[PDB]
Amino acid sequence: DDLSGFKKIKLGELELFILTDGYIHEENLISFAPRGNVAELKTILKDNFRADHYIDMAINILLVKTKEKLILMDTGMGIFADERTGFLLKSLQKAGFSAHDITDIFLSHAHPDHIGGVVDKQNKLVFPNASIFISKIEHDFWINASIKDFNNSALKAHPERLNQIIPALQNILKAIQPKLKFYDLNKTLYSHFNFQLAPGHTPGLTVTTISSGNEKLMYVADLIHSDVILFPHPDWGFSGDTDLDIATASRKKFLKQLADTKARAFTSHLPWPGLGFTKVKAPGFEWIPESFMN
Ligand SMILES: CCCCCC(=O)N[C@@H](CCO)C(=O)O
Ligand SMILES: [Zn+2]
Ligand SMILES: [Zn+2]
Repeated sequence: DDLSGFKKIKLGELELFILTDGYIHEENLISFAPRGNVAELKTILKDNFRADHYIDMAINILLVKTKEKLILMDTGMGIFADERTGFLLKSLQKAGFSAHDITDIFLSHAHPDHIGGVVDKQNKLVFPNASIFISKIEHDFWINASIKDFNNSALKAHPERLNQIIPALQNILKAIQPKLKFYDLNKTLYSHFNFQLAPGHTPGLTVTTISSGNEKLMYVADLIHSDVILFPHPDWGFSGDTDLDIATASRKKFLKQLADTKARAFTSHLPWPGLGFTKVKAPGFEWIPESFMN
């Protein structure tokens, strides 16, 4: 029952470690893709030799070691964990690190499966030496969030879970205020990191490019939640998108860019280790997972 694990890669002179928090087992395929066709969805799963009665979403986290810094990109379910999640720290330890080694956390967005790990059940910081970065748009959205904000979300069907989650997120944002930093979209951070917004999934979802010399890796976080469904059908959307239309536009924008530039991406929820390339297959895309020897 040990779902912890890691994979070391190199990006130029940088050492990167892919970590897992575990996974999400989603059995509601009707709601998975709000603008999709569930019959067609299930057929796509079967055609790729996947189970057709659930989708498993990974929780892949990126650890970047630079000469001066140790950066964690997202933190998993943490205080929201169930039996299948909350394995980040075990994975970090397997990779050879501990929580106090982390100098900076970059939050792609404030959803529970990304921000849950920044605090423990005593509401103390899990990574006591770490600055925690978030986009100001993302931070301010959740501070001010209310039901009307989800008018173009499938989530509006579910007020029960919104009234549970939103206060919890606000409380986490309150707790991390002493370490809280906001991304600067105009500057390179720590020589290797550049940030841009990809709104829709949440209003301030942030996509991070890691660069070393001419080598680049783009962490697209929750831009897309299924390799075999939402690449060919980006307009089918995802249950957790705050605004389905805006999320679809961001999804098409960055997938198109990855394809056009033949650039490698790292993803939060695609199958392990979440690394791969994107091709245009009009009017959609295809994910080509990276191949490894171990
Ligand atoms: C108040 C927002 C709650 C939605 C959280 C969410 O969609 N989390 C996961 C999906 C978990 O089902 C994700 O976006 O990847
Ligand atoms: Zn999310
Ligand atoms: Zn997520």
